[PDB]
Amino acid sequence: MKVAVLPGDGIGPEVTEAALKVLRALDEAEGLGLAYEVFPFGGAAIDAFGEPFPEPTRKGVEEAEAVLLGSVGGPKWDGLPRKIRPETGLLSLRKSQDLFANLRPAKVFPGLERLSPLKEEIARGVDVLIVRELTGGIYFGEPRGMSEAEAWNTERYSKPEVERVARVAFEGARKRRKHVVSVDKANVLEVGEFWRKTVEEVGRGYPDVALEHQYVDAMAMHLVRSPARFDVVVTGNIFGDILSDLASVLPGSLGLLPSASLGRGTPVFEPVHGSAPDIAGKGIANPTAAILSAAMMLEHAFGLVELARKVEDAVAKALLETPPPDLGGSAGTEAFTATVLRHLA
Amino acid sequence: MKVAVLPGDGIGPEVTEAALKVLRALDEAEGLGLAYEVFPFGGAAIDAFGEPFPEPTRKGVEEAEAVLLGSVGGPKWDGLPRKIRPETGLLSLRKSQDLFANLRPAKVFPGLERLSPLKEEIARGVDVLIVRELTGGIYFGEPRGMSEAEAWNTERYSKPEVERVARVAFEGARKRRKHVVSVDKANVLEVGEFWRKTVEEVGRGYPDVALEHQYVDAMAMHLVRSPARFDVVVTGNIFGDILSDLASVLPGSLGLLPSASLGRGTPVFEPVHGSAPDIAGKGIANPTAAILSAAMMLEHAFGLVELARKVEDAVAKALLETPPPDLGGSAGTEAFTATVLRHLA
Repeated sequence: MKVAVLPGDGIGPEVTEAALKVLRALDEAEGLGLAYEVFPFGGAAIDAFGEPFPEPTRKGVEEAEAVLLGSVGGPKWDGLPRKIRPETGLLSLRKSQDLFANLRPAKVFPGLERLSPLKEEIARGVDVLIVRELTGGIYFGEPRGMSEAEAWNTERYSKPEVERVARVAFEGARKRRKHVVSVDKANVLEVGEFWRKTVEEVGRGYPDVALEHQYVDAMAMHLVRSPARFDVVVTGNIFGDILSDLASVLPGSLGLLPSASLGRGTPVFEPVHGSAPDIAGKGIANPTAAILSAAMMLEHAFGLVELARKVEDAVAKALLETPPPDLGGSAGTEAFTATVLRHLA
Repeated sequence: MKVAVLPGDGIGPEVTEAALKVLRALDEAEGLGLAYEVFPFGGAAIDAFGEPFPEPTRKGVEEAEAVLLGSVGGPKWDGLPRKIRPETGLLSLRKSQDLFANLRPAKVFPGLERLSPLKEEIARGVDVLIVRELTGGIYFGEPRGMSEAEAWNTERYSKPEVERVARVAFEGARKRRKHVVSVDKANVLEVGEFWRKTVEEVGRGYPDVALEHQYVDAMAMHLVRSPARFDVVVTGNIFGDILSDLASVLPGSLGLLPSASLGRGTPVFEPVHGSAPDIAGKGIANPTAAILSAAMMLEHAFGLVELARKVEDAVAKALLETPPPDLGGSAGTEAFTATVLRHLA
């Protein structure tokens, strides 16, 4: 399995190396035939090549089977031309691979219900995967405009756009608890009804997965009242943008969440947290998100679901045994990693 | 003060009479010059006149200074032509009075943090008022359509639409903690930027109120993480629809929430709960929402803020002293009401 590693800035190199230690560990244990190469990306790239996404890196992601991203950005590059900002290189990466779906999981690990803003009774068992459509919708819809007296934006969706995001959700659900919930506003909007119709049609080719439909406003209530009753949730751009964020607060710590973007090209797996440059090089950076991105990679890029679950149970234990500083512990990056490996056998 | 009372169906007459007992009580205590008359509305109206919103009632709301609504609807009328359904009469009512703003408060009464799905630490102190634009937006935007291959809906807003809803929020904030937060998606949508610009302009005439802007997706996280730090929240139709529902789960019981619709005409105050016909006539119906709608009426329709707060503190105590059956108590409608009156002196 070929993996393109883009460490990035700040704590990127530390947390990414933590994930590689787990991957290499598994490779020796199962002979995965893991082959990887690190490439410049982000600020490091701007400083070394002048562009956040240099061509050798573009070639690297093109030839790779998966991308393990670290963290990009930093105050140092914020005051630069947009076309060359680290954030831009990130957008370019997604375009080059035609990644149309964004996977954002939110789970409350056993024993960590205390961190959730929700009552332990309700926070317990949460394990939801929000699949958000990234390319279409109101964010890119036309016509759009603004004048001194009015403003307009269009929520538009074509059948192919809905069909493809819907497919990654079903395919993604088979790997989990085989239950998908499609969110829309069908009872008021034409786009909603169209979205509902299409997903219901698409589902016919997935008899082993159960499909359910819900209105965005109702789903917002459910995520706070009974988030644990959901598995895979698929929805539009703006709807998925709101819902992903809502669900992300559930665990009570942004530092533990990974994410992935799927499409026609090479998949991208990355931790949701920033680069935290002021902590770079001290150790202490919580590698959880990075290791979980490694797990996401195994599951979605290579189908090694059982191995992904193994790494997941490993970090879960690690969090309780040697809590990272952010969870009130004192275990540095290496310390935490060691514990994870300790449970990877 | 002239009040038009529309009891409605199910528990409507019981809970509305509970609110009237409080109002009449206050009238004797402060000589408010309260004058009211009940009119048919809802199913009762269909059964007696053939239409859910008969003309004598239309004249009644036109001549009244406020409307105290009970509860409409019931399985009995669900299988009827849309034009004559109780739900329709409700829509007609809002149109006749050009009510463009919907006020939906969500508060966790002291001692009742236990019912919230949020941790007591975070549920404590919550008292938010969501002001939602009702007439414009994507729900009514054009062009809109659908074909075998595509679907589109338009989020459109004209300056006057934004200006008016914004004004009820500032005016509504002065009566509370003088802090308004305008929600939008300005960083991505033209409509967002336009909405932000207009509200910022409108705020200039309200120097005594503090204005803050927030992105809908960020606001979704805040309502779960730190809802207590907000006072008045104003936003668009679809955004307010989602946010009102999110905030409504915060208290942990739909039966305690009132609501109001403001505009050019006679204001409408009504409890959010259904008609619960299977309980009609047994007593036991929790009058909290109705009494709180009476309080909302005093505050928004007549400006008697201090009296509204008095009724609010009354029910708050009542909930702890003689909890309604829904809160695990056994106090029936009359019992609960008596306790409220007991604290209204």
